[PDB]
Amino acid sequence: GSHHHHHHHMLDVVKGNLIVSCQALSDEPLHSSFIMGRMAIAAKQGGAAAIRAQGVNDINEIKEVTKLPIIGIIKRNYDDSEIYITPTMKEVDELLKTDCEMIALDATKRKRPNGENVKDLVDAIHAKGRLAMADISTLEEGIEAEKLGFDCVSTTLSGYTPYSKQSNSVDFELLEELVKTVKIPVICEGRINTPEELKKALDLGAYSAVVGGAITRPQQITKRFTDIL
Amino acid sequence: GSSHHHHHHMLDVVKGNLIVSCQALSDEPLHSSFIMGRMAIAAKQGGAAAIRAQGVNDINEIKEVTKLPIIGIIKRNYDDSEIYITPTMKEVDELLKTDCEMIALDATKRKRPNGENVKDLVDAIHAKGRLAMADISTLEEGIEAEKLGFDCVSTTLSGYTPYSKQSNSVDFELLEELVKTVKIPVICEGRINTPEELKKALDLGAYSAVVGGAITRPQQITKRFTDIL
Ligand SMILES: [Cl-]
Ligand SMILES: [Cl-]
Ligand SMILES: [Cl-]
Ligand SMILES: [Cl-]
Repeated sequence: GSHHHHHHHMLDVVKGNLIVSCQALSDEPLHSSFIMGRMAIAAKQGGAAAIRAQGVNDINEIKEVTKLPIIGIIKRNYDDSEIYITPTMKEVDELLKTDCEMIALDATKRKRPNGENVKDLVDAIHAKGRLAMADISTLEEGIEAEKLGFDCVSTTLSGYTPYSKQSNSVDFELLEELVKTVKIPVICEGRINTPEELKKALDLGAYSAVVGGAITRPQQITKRFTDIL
Repeated sequence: GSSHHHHHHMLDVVKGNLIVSCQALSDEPLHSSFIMGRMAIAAKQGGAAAIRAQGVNDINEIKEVTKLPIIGIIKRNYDDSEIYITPTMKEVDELLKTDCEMIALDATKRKRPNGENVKDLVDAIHAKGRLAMADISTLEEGIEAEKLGFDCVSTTLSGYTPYSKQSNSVDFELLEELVKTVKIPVICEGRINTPEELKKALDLGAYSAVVGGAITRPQQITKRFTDIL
């Protein structure tokens, strides 16, 4: 196969810049592709280089209304696994029907639904010429993700697996250690609340960083205000 | 002549608590009454005690979906005044057809459209049993606001009139001077970006405070992140 060549490529475009996660799941007040599209326009207008979004409907809306590069995921619970970020080939194939340039998945050590193997997911993503991002929780998971052929790794799941560091703040140590150790881009994602934390993540050698709720979850932002009173 | 009595009253409800301003004008990405309603629900769920909102459509939606106390305004440009926050009786009457418990208006020293005066607006608001908030820019405007019978004063316009302090951060100086001089509630509003600033406003004697864009304008929030890179 062949296709025409683009001047801009996603990893180059996000380097040194901000990615904004625009997510709102069914139990959140902004659950709506319409609203996530508007959040992404806001993000774009505020200088975001790319968007991370969940679900086919939100991804398609955001692409239409912003034309930004997208990291797409589908979050889905399975009865036979603890993994929920793009757990199986079913979600990969659903995502491949969208135009998102990168697909992120859980690349933890954990058993996937139906006994599926994360290498098969990465290979399917690459077979359609897309990029794969490994959402990890530990240093060793990042190492293995590079070995598996992921295009980049993200610290998304640190603090969201039982055996990873439990914290209410950014996991900067995992960031620094991944930067000591893997060659592929390391993206800092998880609990970035302040511009100072963002700048610190980049200063520590994050290739790029993702800010989510601190921009796109007004409930969370509001609670951070009311908590100090 | 009379009405049933309520247990909860707006000034008591906001005392020591957060008020969230949920506004998106026509040139802003979240412009939509539906969206502002969803933002207000998020704010409510994050602990906001009341909402400040703009326009009859957004006020009515927010009221319907949150049942929170509302500070209502209408922003409208007139060719014969610099004032745009609830400038004339026309806007006051439009607002009085909503259920908003408090109406805020520009209470600066500036000339209003059609040569109208602030006192007449306050009196009309009080004649329908509603509360009036004075958005001011200087200590002297706040002192006059109290004299005119406003129920409370807010520092909303400090730095948004040419004769007031020009600043890109909260005007704590004006807050402190007002608290020590006027007896009615003084509300801190304007450029509150961080929980630490909110806490400081209350610690300096603010009766309550209003946070807007730092919760409900994702473009502005995003720009504060990107500005640091
Ligand atoms: Cl995520
Ligand atoms: Cl939210
Ligand atoms: Cl306002
Ligand atoms: Cl915005």
